[PDB]
Amino acid sequence: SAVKAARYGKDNVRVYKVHKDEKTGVQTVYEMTVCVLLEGEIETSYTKADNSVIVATDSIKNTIYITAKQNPVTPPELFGSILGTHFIEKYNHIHAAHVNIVCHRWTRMDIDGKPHPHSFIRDSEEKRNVQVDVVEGKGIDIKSSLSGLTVLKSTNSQFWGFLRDEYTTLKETWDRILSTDVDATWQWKNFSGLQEVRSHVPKFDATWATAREVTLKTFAEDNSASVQATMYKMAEQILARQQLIETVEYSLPNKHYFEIDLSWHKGLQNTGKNAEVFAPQSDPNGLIKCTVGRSS
Amino acid sequence: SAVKAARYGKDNVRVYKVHKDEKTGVQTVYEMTVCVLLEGEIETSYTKADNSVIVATDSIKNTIYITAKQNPVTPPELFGSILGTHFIEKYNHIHAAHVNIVCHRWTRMDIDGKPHPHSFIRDSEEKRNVQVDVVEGKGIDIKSSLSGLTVLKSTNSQFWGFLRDEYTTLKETWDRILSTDVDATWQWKNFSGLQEVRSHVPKFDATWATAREVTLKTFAEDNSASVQATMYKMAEQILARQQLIETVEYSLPNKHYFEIDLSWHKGLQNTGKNAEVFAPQSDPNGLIKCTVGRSS
Amino acid sequence: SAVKAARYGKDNVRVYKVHKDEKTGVQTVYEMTVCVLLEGEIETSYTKADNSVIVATDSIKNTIYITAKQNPVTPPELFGSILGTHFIEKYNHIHAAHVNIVCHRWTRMDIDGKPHPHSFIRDSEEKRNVQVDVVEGKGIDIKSSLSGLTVLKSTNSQFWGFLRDEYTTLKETWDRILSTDVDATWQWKNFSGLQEVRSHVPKFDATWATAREVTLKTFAEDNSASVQATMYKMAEQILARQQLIETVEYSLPNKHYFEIDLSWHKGLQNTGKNAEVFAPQSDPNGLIKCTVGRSS
Amino acid sequence: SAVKAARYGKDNVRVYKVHKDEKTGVQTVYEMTVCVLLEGEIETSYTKADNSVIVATDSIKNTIYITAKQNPVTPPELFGSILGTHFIEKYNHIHAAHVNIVCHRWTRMDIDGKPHPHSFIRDSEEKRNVQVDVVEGKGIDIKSSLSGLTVLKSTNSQFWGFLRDEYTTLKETWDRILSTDVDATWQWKNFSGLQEVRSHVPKFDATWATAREVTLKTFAEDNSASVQATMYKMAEQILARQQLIETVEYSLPNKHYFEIDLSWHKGLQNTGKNAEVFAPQSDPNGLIKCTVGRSS
Ligand SMILES: O=c1[nH]c(=O)c2nn[nH]c2[nH]1
Ligand SMILES: O=c1[nH]c(=O)c2nn[nH]c2[nH]1
Ligand SMILES: O=c1[nH]c(=O)c2nn[nH]c2[nH]1
Ligand SMILES: O=c1[nH]c(=O)c2nn[nH]c2[nH]1
Ligand SMILES: [Kr]
Ligand SMILES: [Kr]
Ligand SMILES: [Kr]
Ligand SMILES: [Kr]
Ligand SMILES: [Kr]
Ligand SMILES: [Kr]
Ligand SMILES: [Kr]
Ligand SMILES: [Kr]
Ligand SMILES: [Kr]
Ligand SMILES: [Kr]
Ligand SMILES: [Kr]
Ligand SMILES: [Kr]
Ligand code: NA
Ligand code: NA
Ligand code: NA
Ligand code: NA
Repeated sequence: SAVKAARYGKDNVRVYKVHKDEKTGVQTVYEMTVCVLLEGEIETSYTKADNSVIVATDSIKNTIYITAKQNPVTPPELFGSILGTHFIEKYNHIHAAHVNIVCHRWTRMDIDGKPHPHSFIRDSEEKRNVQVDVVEGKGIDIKSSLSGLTVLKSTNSQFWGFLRDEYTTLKETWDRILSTDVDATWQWKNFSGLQEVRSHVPKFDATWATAREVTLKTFAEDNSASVQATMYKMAEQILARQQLIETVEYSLPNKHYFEIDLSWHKGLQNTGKNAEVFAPQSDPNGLIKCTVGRSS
Repeated sequence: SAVKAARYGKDNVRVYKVHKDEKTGVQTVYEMTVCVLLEGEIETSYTKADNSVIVATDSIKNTIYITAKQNPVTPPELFGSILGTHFIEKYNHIHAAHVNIVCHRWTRMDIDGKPHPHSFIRDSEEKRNVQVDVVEGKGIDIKSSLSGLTVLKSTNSQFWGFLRDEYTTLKETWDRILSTDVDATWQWKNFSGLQEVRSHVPKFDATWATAREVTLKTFAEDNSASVQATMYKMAEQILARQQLIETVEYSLPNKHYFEIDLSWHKGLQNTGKNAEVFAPQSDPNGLIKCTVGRSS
Repeated sequence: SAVKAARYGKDNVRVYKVHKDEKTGVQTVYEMTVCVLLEGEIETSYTKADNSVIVATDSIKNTIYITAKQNPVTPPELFGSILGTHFIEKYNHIHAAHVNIVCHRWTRMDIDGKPHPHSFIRDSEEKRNVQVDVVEGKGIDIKSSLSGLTVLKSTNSQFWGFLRDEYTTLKETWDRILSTDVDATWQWKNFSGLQEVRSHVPKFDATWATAREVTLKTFAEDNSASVQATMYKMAEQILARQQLIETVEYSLPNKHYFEIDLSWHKGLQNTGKNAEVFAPQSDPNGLIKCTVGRSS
Repeated sequence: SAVKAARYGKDNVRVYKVHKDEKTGVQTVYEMTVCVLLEGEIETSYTKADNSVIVATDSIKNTIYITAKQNPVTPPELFGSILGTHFIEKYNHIHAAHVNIVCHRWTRMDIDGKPHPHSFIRDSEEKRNVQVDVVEGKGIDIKSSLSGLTVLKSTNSQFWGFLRDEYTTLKETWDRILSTDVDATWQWKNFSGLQEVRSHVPKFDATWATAREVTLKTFAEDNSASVQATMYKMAEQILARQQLIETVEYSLPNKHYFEIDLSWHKGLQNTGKNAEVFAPQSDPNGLIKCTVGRSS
């Protein structure tokens, strides 16, 4: 036998950082969960009990905290790039660092219509994420995403004209509920290293904001033919707005809301145009995925 | 042996309802999870296999949907009261109905600064809940709550002057992080029946909004001596603002954010006044509870 | 305003303990999650910012670990009783201690048919729990439970003869699936204090084993008329077998498995006697509860 | 813009099947969760609102149930292969089917030492899984796995001789707790189609049983130098025992159990040889991964 692939490190490292403006009193907080996995000349830790090649996972955890102390933690694309670059530069035998960051929302509270200097609310479980792959001699591959953005529209969704055969029971509809949890990922052009990531820093927050705005406005305004057709419109608009993105990927559940026929009970009309009360379905769910890139 | 207590019914009944203004095109959505448990002369279903006394749980589920079709689902205090009253009135041998409702957030989207007529976002996992106990001959007992309201303040929290003995290691602090998930419950005066609940309908949404506003403003502005002292201030303000509330209860975790001593590493200063990077603790957590009522 | 009730402490305290027989090499592990909440003359921590009456939650956490070091952690009824008694005896102004323990399974591995001396498997998420209320001058109230015991039987469950009216759609059945997650609680006679709990120590493990055995054998062998009728049989048998139990409570979901009519597809027969493939329903679920005590 | 990748289908399809031996009365149950995602000439559903190329996700769900009615659901490698083959054969324009199956445990109950004919227990949340990729013209790629197998050993784990630099605080240890949740995957040789999968049917259950037995025995008996070194031993043994496996992958968290220094309290000794009480850590966790194949 031989090791064909290996990576190891620390997962689920919770990190908070505060910035304090001593002049204004305004404080700003950042909270994330971090995973760092390393690759390199480590096969003998697996095959020969050679721990000399292991940077302990506990040490990786200490390094995450030290890196957060000494560097900006925002945008997360930069933090990830700094952290991954640290490992491949510090350790000769470490050749790749895989950094995953989940950013948790801490939105400043408005109290009596004024932003509060040091109080925050978790206004949803929506996340901003990065996957940063720092590979010695191959640069830095960044995927940026938003996830857990839960939305519903009560009309202006349709689904008709699909294939009908002996496996088909679904009725065509010209007016349904559409609800999803948005997972949207944009894949950056390969960066040569940390300097090139630093040169694009303003683009990270701006592209996240664009992706979010395009997703919400497209969902709200598209008279949707299908999840497929609506998600493609979001992806093509994000690509048009950031030339430094190669691809946009959506992964969208179709969280079904079923009509309830109540006609058995006193002739109550609760279907088609009279549909008022629905049964949200926990499972199963449609799952629709696309990766969109630029045409030849 | 004998049955000392019994209740049975349907849990985890997901319900959506849409209101459509045909004149403006504006649609409004409501989504909840409902549990209805019945009590009454049902002991023989347990002791004698006598199913004649059972209103099937499936029938209870149908009744929830039919009730939502025929009645307002808001405020949830009213919906619960209607649903519970239905069971004790319809079935001679059913003497109590216990209705628990969790309301899920569907906040109207603003698109290009204008409220969208039929698109919604789940802006957090914060819930609005009710527990409605409809008891034949004893009226309607309502507890209203907000839950899952996750907040953090980065300063203006203290914890000193607590008991110190041979079990104590905790350092006194004059400046810490305070973060919690707010569970706040207000217990209404007993209502004689559904008519009295209907007579107070406007008070339900207003008291929820007051409870939420008092919680946020008190959390943000109190230079907190303890979770205990801050939560008591919230409870006393809500009681002062709604005479139809008998008690206010808070249940608050103290979600600890620990300082990280980095002085072992190149003399980095990250404690006390220099504390910037913290380790959020998933467990354990403080848990602080109060029920506040009006003084003799 | 005034404090009507208050309790505070530490929740989600994870504890592991190992016993090592130095003579045989056999090691035995115990793992739990502990919550301790205290009550007493603590209202001024809430009303006056008086932290002098607070035994810090951090100190409560230290005390749990110290208590586990100095005392047996099994049976959990004893551990809870020791821990709660410690707080009301040590602190004059603490008058009650509420101790909740969840015990996690670590079952010794059999390797090549021989019990391994120091290797363990989590053979399910079933828990053994206690709720121990130690109240100064009123003794020790213990509820013992098993929870998360997930079972299914594929026949020998029925449900017919229930009430049928204009809300009823459910078909009577003489052969269905029954599946549940068992939550069973036995309430002990009040104990005068820790000495009386110690005097009954062997009864705790034996009564848990009896409750589990009665639940499994009754579920497997009862040709069930209803969840109600089967759970009552379990409760009455446990009461008959331990005179030191006052009540037995079950809380049982009816985790529905729905037939799937496939007759629309090539006349496939998959209902009634031909039912082979079913759709397990995640929600809603029946919820059936009983408390059984001894007859007058 | 253009579609670079697309797949869509139904996720979280819960399926139960019962086998009834009419001669012995013995019933056997199977329960799974299924996801089927299709690929093919479907880009115009995304780009042109052309639903004619969509096999509705609802139809995919019906097909899963119909396939379970007409075919064995065990081993899951076979079921997945049948289901995926159905889609690429039935629909000319569908060129790949991605089938993921999670199998839930329903272990026959022993009542008074005899196997019960129709009663079952969920004896843990451990899963048996498959990922079956059926690709028109490229055959069937199967990954088989076990997951959620939670184990702990109380000694005979070590971790010393790792890299020590200015980021390192971890103490070397010659005797620690090791606990993990096992995720083990074996990748089969490519199969040409469904006939070749059928020709290997007995190997699927046998290889799962081998993987499980090797994992447990290796964990229990290895005096472990590291997670890395122990997992490699498991992988090399599974490869040696099934020539039809190309690779074995483990993904293992190191679920840390920390010593608790109690020496501040009455000089209690609870570290090193005297360590009895530990604090299980929920996060962070080490995460160790290997893919092992056969040497050149
Ligand atoms: O938007 C949709 N896409 C699909 O592919 C589909 N299948 N069923 N319903 C559906 N809705
Ligand atoms: O606000 C607090 N209350 C307490 O009771 C406590 N105990 N430790 N820390 C604490 N913080
Ligand atoms: O066992 C059952 N009890 C009930 O009360 C019930 N209601 N629907 N199905 C049921 N099954
Ligand atoms: O088994 C281990 N492997 C590692 O890579 C490691 N790092 N810290 N502790 C560890 N334990
Ligand atoms: Kr952070
Ligand atoms: Kr969408
Ligand atoms: Kr963008
Ligand atoms: Kr609703
Ligand atoms: Kr608070
Ligand atoms: Kr209020
Ligand atoms: Kr323990
Ligand atoms: Kr039961
Ligand atoms: Kr018992
Ligand atoms: Kr199945
Ligand atoms: Kr391991
Ligand atoms: Kr194997
Ligand atoms: Na390197
Ligand atoms: Na009645
Ligand atoms: Na006392
Ligand atoms: Na095809």
